[PDB]
Amino acid sequence: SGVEGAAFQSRLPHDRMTSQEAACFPDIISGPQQTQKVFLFIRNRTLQLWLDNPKIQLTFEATLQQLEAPYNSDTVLVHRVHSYLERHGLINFGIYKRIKPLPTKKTGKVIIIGSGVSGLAAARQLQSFGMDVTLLEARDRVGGRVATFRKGNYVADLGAMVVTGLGGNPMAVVSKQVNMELAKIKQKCPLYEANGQAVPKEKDEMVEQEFNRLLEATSYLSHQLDFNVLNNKPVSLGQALEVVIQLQEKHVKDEQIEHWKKIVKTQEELKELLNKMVNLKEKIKELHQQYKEDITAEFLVKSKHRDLTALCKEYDELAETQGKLEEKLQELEANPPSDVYLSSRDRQILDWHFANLEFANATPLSTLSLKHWDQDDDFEFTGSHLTVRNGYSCVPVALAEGLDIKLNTAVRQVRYTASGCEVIAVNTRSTSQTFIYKCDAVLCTLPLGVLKQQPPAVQFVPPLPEWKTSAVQRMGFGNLNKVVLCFDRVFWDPSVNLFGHVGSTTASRGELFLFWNLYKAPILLALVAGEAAGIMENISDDVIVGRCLAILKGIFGSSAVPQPKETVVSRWRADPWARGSYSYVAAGSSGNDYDLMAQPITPPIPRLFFAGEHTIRNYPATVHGALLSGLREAGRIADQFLG
Ligand SMILES: Cc1cc2c(cc1C)N(C(=O)CCc1ccccc1)c1c([nH]c(=O)[nH]c1=O)N2C[C@H](O)[C@H](O)[C@H](O)COP(=O)(O)OP(=O)(O)OC[C@H]1O[C@@H](n2cnc3c(N)ncnc32)[C@H](O)[C@@H]1O
Repeated sequence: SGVEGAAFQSRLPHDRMTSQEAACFPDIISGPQQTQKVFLFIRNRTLQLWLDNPKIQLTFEATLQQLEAPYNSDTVLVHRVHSYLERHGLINFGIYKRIKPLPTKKTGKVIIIGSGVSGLAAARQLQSFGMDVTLLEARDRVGGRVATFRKGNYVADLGAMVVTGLGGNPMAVVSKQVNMELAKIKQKCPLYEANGQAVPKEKDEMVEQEFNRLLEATSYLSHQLDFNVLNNKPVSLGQALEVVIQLQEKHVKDEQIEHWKKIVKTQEELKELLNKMVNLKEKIKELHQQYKEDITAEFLVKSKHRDLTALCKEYDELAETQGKLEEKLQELEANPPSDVYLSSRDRQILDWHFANLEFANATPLSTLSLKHWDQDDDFEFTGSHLTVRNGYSCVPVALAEGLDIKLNTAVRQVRYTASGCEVIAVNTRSTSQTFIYKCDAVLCTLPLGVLKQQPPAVQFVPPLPEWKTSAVQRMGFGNLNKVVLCFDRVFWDPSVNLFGHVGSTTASRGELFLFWNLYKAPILLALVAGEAAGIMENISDDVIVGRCLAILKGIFGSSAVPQPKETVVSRWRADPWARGSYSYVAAGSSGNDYDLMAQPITPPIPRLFFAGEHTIRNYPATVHGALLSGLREAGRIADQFLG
């Protein structure tokens, strides 16, 4: 299944047309189904040709010459399919050698705001389409939220660092194009408690099992019993989790109650039984006395005998139905149900798993939409997640090649009229001098964090619509930070990619809870997630680093941990060019807000466009999502201005 694989790698069903293809090829969709079969084959085959060699441009001509008969005879259809694929960035995207050098005459002018992955991806596309494009970037470097620290042989990512599975991932293509080294993340992640001692394999698995069950329960509660609203307020994942925990505690307490009652019932039956036995002893004494007096005794002794014995066919008979209780009793007082749902130490380990979830969503669980937080799960790529051994920055740096990028240029105003656009920016090195760039269209890749800024960092004239600002307000924008510790010696286990630090309290569960071992040099990356992320930004590097070494010394022993030669600490929330790490579906929002974020603003025809991780519903908060949003917008714009 080569062509079938190509469709999959392109996130398309290999045996049916998509709604997009239906719209652009209505004559094929509403026509002979045999022609559709031909369409899909041409499409899947063209993708395969591109994917088999993503370093060279795939021309219409080369596609035609490589298609087998009878396909290579339907010249017009092939061109229609090749043009569509190229326009929408499914082929000839990223970085590749052009065999068809760009035309000197550039049509249309578009200003891209932001030189991150989405802006860069869109820039390259628009340029290859022959448009005049200039990127305005506030920072003194490209990449935005993909940021790599490089000094000597030290390499460490302060922004994105993980690639999520290559099957269907556009980054699989870009990876090949820029020669970026990826390493699969080894699963083993040992956990250490606050005292530094390792958590036994048993408990680790037990608690992780509960975590999974707890999450599965919130999903049931949400997508079955429709428990998504309470007191007119939307329910958060954090909220639901604490409720499911309470129920577990209730159940445990109920089984404890029932058990104690079995004990008390058995204890009462015994006491009462012992009491009638004591009276039967007193009744037997009444006989082992009296019984022995006269001459008719040959009949009086017989009588007193078959009488005193019958009272033993009664007594030791009770001692029998007594041993069946002392047995039942001791059996119960030896097999008590769980005393608690989670021991104090168990709850701390569970909180480590919640912190891990707060890391992934870049936000405290109490802010996540119970119903939509995993809204995009159905789009995950297949395969092991990987890490970028040589620094993720190699991607935006390569994507910037040949582009007209203006660094240290912060945009402050965006004007858009029915007949043109004006973008006003200022030199960040001398806020005195401003710049005024005229253009036909503006592509805004500003982070959701900057769009939410109050007072606004950049002004829109006219101001953005209410349906856009409302969506910007509902959507969540998280935070996550890292501390880079550069040593001259490796004191950790080189075979382990990650290990966790279990915090003491629920509130600080995200503080330096996870350490990563990913590079050539002796470097460790520690994460600060959830509530701890924003708070820790208020601590100086020295103090935060010291707390790290304290954790590390507790695990590997002091004297084993030398002072770091180099350290880097990120503060994404305080970073004015980001104001956070990435978006998350907030309680009260939904995946639709991502679609609303993608919508262009048009007074008589589309003028203001949007790209970025926050504008792509099926791939939010990721580098590939940023990439795809950029490819998407370049297509929408070329369609408007080039036809
Ligand atoms: C901050 C951050 C972000 C990410 C991560 C860690 C951290 C600390 N990584 C993770 O820990 C996540 C892992 C993860 C695994 C699986 C799924 C999801 C996540 C991570 C991860 N994503 C991922 O796939 N794998 C990852 O490993 N992210 C998120 C991505 O970095 C992010 O979604 C993506 O880079 C967004 O790119 P965009 O182009 O949408 O935004 P940005 O790069 O910020 O570009 C905007 C530009 O605008 C510029 N700018 C601003 N204001 C102005 C102005 N006024 N004028 C002119 N220019 C301006 C600003 O400086 C930027 O250069």
